[PDB]
Amino acid sequence: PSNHYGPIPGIPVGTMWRFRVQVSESGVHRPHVAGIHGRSNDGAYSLVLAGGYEDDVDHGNFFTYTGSGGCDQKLTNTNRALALNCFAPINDQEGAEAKDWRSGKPVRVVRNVKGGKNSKYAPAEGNRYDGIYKVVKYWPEKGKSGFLVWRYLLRRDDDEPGPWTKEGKDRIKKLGLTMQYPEGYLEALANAH
Ligand SMILES: O=C(CCCCCCC(=O)Nc1c[nH]c(=O)[nH]c1=O)NO
Repeated sequence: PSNHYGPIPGIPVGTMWRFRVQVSESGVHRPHVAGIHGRSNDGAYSLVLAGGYEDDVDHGNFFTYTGSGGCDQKLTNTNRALALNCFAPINDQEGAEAKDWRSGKPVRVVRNVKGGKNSKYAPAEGNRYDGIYKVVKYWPEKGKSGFLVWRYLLRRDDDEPGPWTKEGKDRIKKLGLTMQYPEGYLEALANAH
């Protein structure tokens, strides 16, 4: 259903879609605009990396991430959902750290092209599912705007190899994974002259 944790059965690491709407219908990331999917009384099930905040670093197996809202950010809505994934008691004043971070709730992570400029791992086209990550720690700090922002550190915890790795490339080749286009899209662009 909508609140399903973990990988979508039948959708392996390395699957690519050209548009966010295809990512929504696959179930990997259900919101078609919002960069994160979750519930404040539950966890976060998926998020997309598409640039956003320049202080975020993306290094493949680990990356930093900045929350949403709002003025100061609050540990509400999806900010709390992502925090609740961290294997630590929720703390909206100083953040928390999971000593046993692999026991936290999984997050499906897709990256989008517009994150390209401060991430060498963003795909050149469309969206790519990169596997399960886990919330290592989260903390509040003063952002570039001068207000408060909630930051997160996540790390990869997936049985399938990262798609950029040699072994992940072999799986993409062996599975036949290719850029998915909506039916008729390429045909409509070519007849438009
Ligand atoms: O870069 C990667 C992929 C390869 C890391 C896999 C094994 C290394 C590791 O297990 N080290 C750990 C250190 N400290 C912890 O607390 N827990 C750990 O599990 N990370 O996802």
